[PDB]
Order: sequence, then C-alpha cells, then structure tokens
Amino acid sequence: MSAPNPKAFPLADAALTQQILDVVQQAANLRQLKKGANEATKTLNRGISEFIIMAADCEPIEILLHLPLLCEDKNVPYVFVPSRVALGRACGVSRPVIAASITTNDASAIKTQIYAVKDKIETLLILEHHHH
Ligand SMILES: [Mg+2]
Repeated sequence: MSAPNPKAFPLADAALTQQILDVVQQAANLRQLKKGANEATKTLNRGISEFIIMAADCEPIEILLHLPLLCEDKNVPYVFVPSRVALGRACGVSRPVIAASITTNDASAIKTQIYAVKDKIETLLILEHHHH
C-alpha cells in the first residue's frame, strides 16, 4: 500500500472510488472495458472511451501521465482511484491494473451507471486543477 502520487489528480474520494470500481466490475463482465495504459490510450485515440480510470499508486507514475493530457484534449472524463490492486480486482484480474477505459455502448445495460460516473467525474474536474 502506497499513498496517491501528487500528480494523481483529480483523486476520487472513497465514495466515488467504490462507485467507479463497481461500474468497472460490471463493465468487465459485460466486456465493455479495456485494461492497461496502452489499451486505454487507443480507446481515447479512437474516441470510444466514456471515461478513464487510473491508479494513483502506479509506479512509476510516469507510465500513465499522458492520459490526463489526452483526456483533456478529447474532452473525456478521467479520474484516479487510490489502489492499482483494487482496480485490478475490479477488472476481474489477479494482477494490479494502473489504467482502465470504459468503452462506448449507447445500448449498454449499464449506460445509466456509466453516465452517472461521468457526471461525478466532470463535476470534480470543474473544481480546479488541470494537467495542462
Ligand atoms: Mg494537449
């Protein structure tokens, strides 16, 4: 266990973290999720990312620092959760995950839950701090 990197902003609080992890889990089961920094980057480049989740304890943190920049340029919501171990479990994997992307599906059974998370993230972004 490690504390969130100072560059890991915005950081979802405990409540938002659980909300995010639960949606990530449902997205994993519905195969509406991409895992890893590279796969996440590609969803952004393709415009198929509803939102990006990153681990604040990613080490080294540099491997994912391009994501906040990319999301800001693409107007895509992004947030950091405190644990890569927890995000890994939510992704339905026995390994830590440092980045994940919930992909687009307007007919998704969990569309409303994804939209709810997006709105929460967007509100956080409005409250200061940008990577640019
Ligand atoms: Mg830019």
